[PDB]
Amino acid sequence: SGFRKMAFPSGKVEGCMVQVTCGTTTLNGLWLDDVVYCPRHVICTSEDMLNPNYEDLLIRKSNHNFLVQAGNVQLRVIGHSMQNCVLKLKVDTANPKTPKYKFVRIQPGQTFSVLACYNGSPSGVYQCAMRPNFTIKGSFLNGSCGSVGFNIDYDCVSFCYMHHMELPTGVHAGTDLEGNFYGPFVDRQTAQAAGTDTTITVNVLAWLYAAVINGDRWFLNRFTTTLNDFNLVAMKYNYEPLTQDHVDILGPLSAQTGIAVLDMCASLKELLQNGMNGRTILGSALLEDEFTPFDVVRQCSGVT
Amino acid sequence: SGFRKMAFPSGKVEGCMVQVTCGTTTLNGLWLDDVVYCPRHVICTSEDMLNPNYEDLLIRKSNHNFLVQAGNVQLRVIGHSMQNCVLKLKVDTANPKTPKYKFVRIQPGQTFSVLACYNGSPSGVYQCAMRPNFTIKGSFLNGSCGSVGFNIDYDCVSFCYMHHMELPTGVHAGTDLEGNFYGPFVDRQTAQAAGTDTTITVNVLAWLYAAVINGDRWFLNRFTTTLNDFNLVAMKYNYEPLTQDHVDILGPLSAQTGIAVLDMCASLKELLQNGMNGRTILGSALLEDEFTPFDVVRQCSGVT
Ligand SMILES: Cc1ccncc1NC(=O)[C@@H]1CCOc2ccc(Cl)cc21
Ligand SMILES: Cc1ccncc1NC(=O)[C@@H]1CCOc2ccc(Cl)cc21
Repeated sequence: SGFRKMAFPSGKVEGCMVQVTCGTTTLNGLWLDDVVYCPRHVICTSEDMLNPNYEDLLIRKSNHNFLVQAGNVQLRVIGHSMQNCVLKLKVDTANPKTPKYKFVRIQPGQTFSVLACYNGSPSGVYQCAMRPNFTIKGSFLNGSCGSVGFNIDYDCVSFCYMHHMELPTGVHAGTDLEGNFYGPFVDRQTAQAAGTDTTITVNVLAWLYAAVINGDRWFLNRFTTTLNDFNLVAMKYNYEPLTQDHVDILGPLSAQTGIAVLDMCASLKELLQNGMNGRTILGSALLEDEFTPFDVVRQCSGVT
Repeated sequence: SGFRKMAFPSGKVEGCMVQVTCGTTTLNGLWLDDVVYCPRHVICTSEDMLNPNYEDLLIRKSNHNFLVQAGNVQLRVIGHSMQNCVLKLKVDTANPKTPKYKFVRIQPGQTFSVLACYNGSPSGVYQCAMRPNFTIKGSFLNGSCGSVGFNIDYDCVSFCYMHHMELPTGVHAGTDLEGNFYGPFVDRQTAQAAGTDTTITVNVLAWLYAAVINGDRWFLNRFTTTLNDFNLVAMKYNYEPLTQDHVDILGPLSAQTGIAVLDMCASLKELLQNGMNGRTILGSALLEDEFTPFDVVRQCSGVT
């Protein structure tokens, strides 16, 4: 019992973190096999960031200009290439701590752990969701660029995020490990619209199931709803419309608790329309949307 | 910018986790140097737990009855001893992944990371506080016993908690690494009073400073208070009385923000008396007490 915003154990990712320096700029890199991946803005000065021509800036750099370090290990750079907004620095040594890994592009609404790093050193780990508007609400300061997001299935680390930027609004933006930004963002110092965000309905419902499993049940009611009725309420409250695919993903939680998905939707509808009335659910005074139905199943069953 | 419930990177602790089996019972152990530490109830059956005589139960066990495994590594047990509620199994091999470590007894109100484990395998990591009543509100299922809590300062892991039990109320209880329970708890299947808990005032104030640092300022007001006046409000709302030692620990945050500690106390007083009025602070709709002033300084400065 108990339900926490749990992150994946970060050890396999800690063994991949390196410091990458180019000129006056230092950030984090991810060393997998004989390649170090890092944000391409490592080649920029603060002045360059207003409107960088990355192709031109990278042409003035050679392999020896990229200093890659992992504590007492200095890596020898034998190749460099830019792929979208990431640099791939080929090194002469394969990382002996390379875990089994994959590079994945996660969907909005999915969750992942972030290993926040500074100067190639891990500072902390936290769980977060990729918002529907493709931003993340992380905890990042200058120097955290290159810190990565990931998920772990058994012995395989699926890297899904690399940190690049903080928007003027304080929210965060980054790329997949092929350097493609999530969202409309560009890697330049310009004000950029994140766009309207919404609450991840399927995740709030998964978290309400987690609440019932762990004993928080005060929000259960004698009502039911339909997908159409619930979606009129979701519209009013800036929630993502619920689809049958979402209902389908909630199947295991509905089966375990015996609470029909649309019955749980009626509870969510009443909480949206009336608020919490000064009460809490799983230690929260708001409707939590950073737990996917898969996260709930995993945490409630103790998967390792 | 951004502020998250961040846990320490768990890698150094993952390398210490082992599975300990004794008879029909399997739980987690912590392998440091040539000793494996685990809850002494590993020697009990479910029937034994109603009123176990641990000394008698342990007398029926020999070194070869404790099966210690770390994946493909089976450890050879050459000694066993009980220290309070923990067993210390001497093994013939020192853990090659032993980090620099210390065993510490944390104070109530302090925070730490928990690496939740099952069958010797890490499942997740989360940050939590030791409640003033010496319980923790974790996320633990059967088999998570032996999972540990810790803090990290540079390269040293200070182990402060080992998980033992879930109270009938769903909250958790455990020991320091010398096997002394935090709180009045005993390791037996009996209903046990946790006692009145309180909110960690100094931590809520530290978190209000973190909010101001990250741009959430709506709660700042034109008021001030005294320690005496604030403590009358703290009493009414089941908050820990604020002392000059607490004010002293908030000094760095007061200096950084320019907001006097008693001025921040007046903001906390108004939030206690009026609530949040449907607003949020750092993504929370309640007053968060799981961040110490040290946690705020560390996260806001990116310490690794
Ligand atoms: C300061 C900070 C904090 C948290 N995360 C990231 C940062 N850093 C940035 O955003 C840097 C500095 C500012 O200008 C830009 C512009 C574009 C890009 Cl891709 C990077 C950056
Ligand atoms: C089931 C569970 C869940 C989470 N954390 C822990 C547990 N396990 C327990 O509490 C076990 C089983 C029940 O009886 C007792 C009694 C005393 C002690 Cl020390 C241990 C236990």
